[PDB]
Amino acid sequence: LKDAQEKLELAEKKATDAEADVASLNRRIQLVEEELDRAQERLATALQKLE
Amino acid sequence: LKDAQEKLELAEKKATDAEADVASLNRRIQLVEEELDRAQERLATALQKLE
Repeated sequence: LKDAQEKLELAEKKATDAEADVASLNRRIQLVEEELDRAQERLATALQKLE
Repeated sequence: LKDAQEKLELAEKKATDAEADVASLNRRIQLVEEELDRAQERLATALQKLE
């Protein structure tokens, strides 16, 4: 049980770290997605101006 | 020991799944950043042609 508890602590710390990484990376994903959406809207407007 | 090992198993599974999610989100970040860069380049070229 002692070794199992120590491994539990290590695993939960690592999982929490990876969950924070998930939160940060998903925030980056959404922000870059919004920037890409703005870029493609600008591209559509540019093609309209070309026409 | 049964409870301790069950907790170990659940924590390890959660940490492994979180690591996989982190890797997937990071590769998603790089993919979306590449797409964003291409969109920005297209925007610049289109604006120049428009002018």
